[PDB]
Amino acid sequence: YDDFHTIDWVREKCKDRERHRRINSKKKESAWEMTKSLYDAWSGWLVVTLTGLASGALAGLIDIAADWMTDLKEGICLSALWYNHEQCCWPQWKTWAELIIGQAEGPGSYIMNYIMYIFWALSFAFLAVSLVKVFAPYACGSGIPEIKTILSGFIIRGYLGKWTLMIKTITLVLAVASGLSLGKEGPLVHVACCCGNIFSYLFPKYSTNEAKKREVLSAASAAGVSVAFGAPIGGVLFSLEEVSYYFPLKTLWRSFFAALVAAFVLRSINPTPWYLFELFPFILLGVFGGLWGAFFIRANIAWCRRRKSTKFGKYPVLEVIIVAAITAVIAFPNPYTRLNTSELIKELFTDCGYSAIWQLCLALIFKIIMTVFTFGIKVPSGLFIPSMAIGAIAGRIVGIAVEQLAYYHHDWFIFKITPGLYAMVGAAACLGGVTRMTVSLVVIVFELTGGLEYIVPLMAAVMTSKWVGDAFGREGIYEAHIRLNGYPFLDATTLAADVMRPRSILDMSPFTVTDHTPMEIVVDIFRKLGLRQCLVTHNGRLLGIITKKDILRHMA
Amino acid sequence: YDDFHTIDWVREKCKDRERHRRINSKKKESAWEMTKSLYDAWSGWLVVTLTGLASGALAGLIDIAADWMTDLKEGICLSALWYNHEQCCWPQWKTWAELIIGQAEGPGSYIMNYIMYIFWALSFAFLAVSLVKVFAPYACGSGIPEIKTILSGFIIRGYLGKWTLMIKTITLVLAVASGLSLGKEGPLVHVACCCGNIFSYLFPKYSTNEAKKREVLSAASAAGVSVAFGAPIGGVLFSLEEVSYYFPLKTLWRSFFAALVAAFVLRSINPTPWYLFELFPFILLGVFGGLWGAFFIRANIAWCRRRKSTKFGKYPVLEVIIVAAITAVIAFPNPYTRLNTSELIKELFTDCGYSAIWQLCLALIFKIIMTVFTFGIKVPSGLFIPSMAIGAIAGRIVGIAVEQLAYYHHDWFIFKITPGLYAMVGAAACLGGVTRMTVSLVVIVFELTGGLEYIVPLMAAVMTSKWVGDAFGREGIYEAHIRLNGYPFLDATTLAADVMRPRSILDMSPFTVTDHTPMEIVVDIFRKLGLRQCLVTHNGRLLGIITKKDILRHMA
Ligand SMILES: [Cl-]
Ligand SMILES: [Cl-]
Ligand SMILES: [Cl-]
Ligand SMILES: [Cl-]
Ligand SMILES: [Cl-]
Ligand SMILES: [Cl-]
Repeated sequence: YDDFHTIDWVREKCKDRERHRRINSKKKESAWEMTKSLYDAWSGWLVVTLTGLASGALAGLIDIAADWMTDLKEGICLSALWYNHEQCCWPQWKTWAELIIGQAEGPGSYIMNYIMYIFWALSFAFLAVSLVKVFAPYACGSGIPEIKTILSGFIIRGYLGKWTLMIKTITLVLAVASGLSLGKEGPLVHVACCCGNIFSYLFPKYSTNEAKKREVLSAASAAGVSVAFGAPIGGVLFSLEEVSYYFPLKTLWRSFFAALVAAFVLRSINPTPWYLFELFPFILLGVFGGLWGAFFIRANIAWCRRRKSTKFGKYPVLEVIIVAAITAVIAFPNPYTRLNTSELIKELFTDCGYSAIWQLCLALIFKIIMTVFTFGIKVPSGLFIPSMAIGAIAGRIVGIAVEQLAYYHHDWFIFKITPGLYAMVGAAACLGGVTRMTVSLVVIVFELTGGLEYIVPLMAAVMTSKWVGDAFGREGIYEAHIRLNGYPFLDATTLAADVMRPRSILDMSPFTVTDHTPMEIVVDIFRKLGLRQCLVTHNGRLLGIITKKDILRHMA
Repeated sequence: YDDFHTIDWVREKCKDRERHRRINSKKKESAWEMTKSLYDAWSGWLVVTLTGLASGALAGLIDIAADWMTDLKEGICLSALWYNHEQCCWPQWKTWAELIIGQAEGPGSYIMNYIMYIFWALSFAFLAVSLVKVFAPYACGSGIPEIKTILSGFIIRGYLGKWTLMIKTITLVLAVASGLSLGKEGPLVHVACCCGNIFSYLFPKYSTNEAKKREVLSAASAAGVSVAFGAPIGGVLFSLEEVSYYFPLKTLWRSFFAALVAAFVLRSINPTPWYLFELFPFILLGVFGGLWGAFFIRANIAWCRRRKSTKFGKYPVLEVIIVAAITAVIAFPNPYTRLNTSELIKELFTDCGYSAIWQLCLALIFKIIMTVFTFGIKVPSGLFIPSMAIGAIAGRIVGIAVEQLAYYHHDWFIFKITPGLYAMVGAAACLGGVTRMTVSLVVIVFELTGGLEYIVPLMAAVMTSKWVGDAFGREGIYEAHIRLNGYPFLDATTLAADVMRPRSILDMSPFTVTDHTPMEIVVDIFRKLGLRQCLVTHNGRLLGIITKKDILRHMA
């Protein structure tokens, strides 16, 4: 296959079985051959394990460097120059103003801090876009859409290579620390799959074949979601639901091992009940979640579809610099948009132990705008953590509203409340209303805290979010960005006449369909079997051909 | 399709989609039609839920009645005639000897108790076999093999009906209380699937089609395993791994809801760390588990294959009576085989707070013999709980051996121990060495207690058990009993020439395969697409045919 060509799944199976026959022919001869056979099976298993280990280590390293640089934005701890703001306190911390001006508070100190924050955001974003564009342009974007296309038989050559992995890790640290409204969670699905591909080359079962490396990539997507959220079961379900549609009963256990290994290695790397009357707020958040998703999926796509039909497409670096400058300028004054979005999530998910509503509302509006304008620019811009932050801010605003309403009106028969729970519900609602996921997401949240008492709220909000978000288009953000890039991804009354062109190497087993066959049956054949091209005959006459491209063109 | 014919999966899909088209044609017209569409989707969901509820209620009711009758074997509590031995103590309890003879201990009292125990075992077993043979012969056996064949497109008409369900429930209570070395766990997979089928008839989406009820049966098998072990995730995995091989991403969430609902309703119905040096014992149990399975699968099958080639086949009732008489005669004297096997498991899994080894060894030998001779006779004989009891007795024997060895030799550098953990490990090893399951089983055990500290022992023992049991034949007990009954179950170098016969209703879309096609490709096409018969052409000539029967004969 040449680049950007979908794979003939049947031939992948045939060559796999031919290698099985070759190996098994000599397997029984000598003890070394049985050792080699066990070695091949355990080689599949070490591919899963190495993917898990590397994904965990890279997720941990990205987390550490992202935190350090995000805090470097606004100060430096003179004691040790390798601790962040919340690490050398564990006077010691001196922001840039007193480092230069010498004083703590005052108009001059504030202006100096503001300028330094803007400059550091600009410099980090500029480095991110520079490195990605110059060294590995395949490192931009969340990277899950093309992974779903790759697992669906597509070839993008350098999309999961060494250079894409290196530049995505570096520029994902830099883009997280630049303050852009993006994440390092989906990008970690892409980085986990980059590890999966890079390790598949080690062993001959997967380096030679394309079906087997698609299995390994399923496992790697599971591991990536695990490290992204720290939810091994959640990562397995995320691979199951969104990133793949081929699970031959094995690339579930292998996904689970990858996810568990990655979560454990991530952990190593570190140098109150709700009342029934709250479901109405919880469901409310769900609806908001849905709307968000819907809005986003339209708006963002429009923007991306506009970036390909105007000057922007030729100006990536200027775009990233401008977005980073606007983000930094409008983010600093507000003490909630200044914080790392992950730090804002940790702050908004926790319980306390009018200004808050105003500042949270401003944070919400700013994040909603800047994620629409951010997701897509040429930096490793994930989409889990800013969707969670938008949802969490909305949830906490609703929780504070409930607190005030109950306190001022507790005489109501309804009440006769932990805002952290509202933040969790809103985050799950807004994360499932975009990506259009139902259960994997709820499971990720359940393992994100472990409490079983929040399954009803989370399930209710996530389901409502998906139901409301589907009313504006069934396809999610990661599939609506395939239908935009026009990849040949076959989504999982007409005949074969309507979709047939024309209007030692001889493949001796071409699967044929009669012209009178329903089209839906041919689509089903391609989906279940993954055929690349099927002849269409009339009474056994070499009459026409159908290819995935033809089916897709009919779909479009 | 007539009885005992496998289904053409493609036509099932086609009729399903035709019903979708018909419904959607009128769906948008009036609000009632949209309500009907939502009603159809939620009808699939209420089928899952009703299956879960009925399975939970029947599992609870079977548990209650089985316990009461098992204790009725050996006494009666005069205060209330609806409590068991361990329920009216919660002088009150008078065994048959003091009820009739009037005295408690003495040769006469013991003989009277022994005779009463034997007589009650005989009467319960005789009722079990009588009812099954006279009213519903489809109620015998574990019932999972034919369920795996049914989910694989087979028709057995009355195998999942009202009469099979009623008689399996009644005779499963009676066969559990008769002391036969059998269970009510696998039988509960069959009873859950009987509920699934009986409820599929309620709604028109599933009553009309065969693919859709196969999905419902997947969900029902999940619910049945849930009630059997009280492990909803374990039940979902058991359906995933053993009872089905079609999971279109939906009959996972539906399986999970069925399993959760059934476990919860079952709950409603109720009127120490291990040291590293123990893995060597744990793995040892695993090996034993494996061997057991292997032995059993051969031995039992031989017996079953002998029951079909001798007088036995014409004498079911005499066989059940004789087996029950021998079981009762040899079980009473020993205080461990006298107890309900579930009670023996609850006792062998718990910690204390030379006679024991001898009596546990006698229990083990007796159970190993009587389950080989029992599984198969015409009573609802499950195979989970006696395999677990054999494994638990072996595990506890090993745990006691470890206790004695360490106590008498603690000076050994190895030690410088909870037998309940050994019982758990042995039960899991012996249950996975028979059924050849790896992860579903470990997950069931993990949820059977909830402790995470026992995942390494259980995983090690179960994996070793499967590896050792596969060395004597890959097929498990529930598939080796399909290859005995010869059902057309397509298990998930030659051409189509080698396996082709001869050596408004016109189906207009027959899927041809060229004579030069590899056989493996045709088998794969049948498996992934579930075709019933495929033409085979030479240069588009109506040359020969292949049917599932032909492929199966080829393997046979
Ligand atoms: Cl992307
Ligand atoms: Cl993210
Ligand atoms: Cl993402
Ligand atoms: Cl059976
Ligand atoms: Cl059982
Ligand atoms: Cl069973």
